[PDB]
Amino acid sequence: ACDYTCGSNCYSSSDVSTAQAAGYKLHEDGETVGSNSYPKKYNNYEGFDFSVSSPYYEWPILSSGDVYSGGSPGADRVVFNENNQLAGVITHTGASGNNFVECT
Ligand SMILES: Nc1nc2c(ncn2[C@@H]2O[C@H](CO)[C@@H](O)[C@H]2OP(=O)(O)O)c(=O)[nH]1
Ligand SMILES: [Ca+2]
Repeated sequence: ACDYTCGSNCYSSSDVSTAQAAGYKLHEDGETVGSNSYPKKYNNYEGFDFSVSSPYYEWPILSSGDVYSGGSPGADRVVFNENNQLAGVITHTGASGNNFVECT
């Protein structure tokens, strides 16, 4: 079964955990990856009611299970905070434009 389902993508908790550990580490070293500079601040334009405190950073989670390292980031993102608490998994899939919806 899926712990998080983002459109057609299936993610297990381990998947989220491995992406999140990668995003935070980079967040801590003050480094970026890819043309869209990840991880980056997540602004909450959407106004989702996260259970963890802001500020928020987004990093891509890939359907292949590989850790993002450049090129296409895909539509899925793992959202974490300063304390490395998971806030949520979100996706551009099924969302208009560059908006996001939460993975279910
Ligand atoms: N929609 C949306 N995008 C954000 C937010 N914070 C940063 N972004 C990024 O800014 C762009 C302009 O909205 C979005 O595509 C997204 O980049 P990503 O596509 O690379 O994740 C946010 O709260 N909402
Ligand atoms: Ca997986």
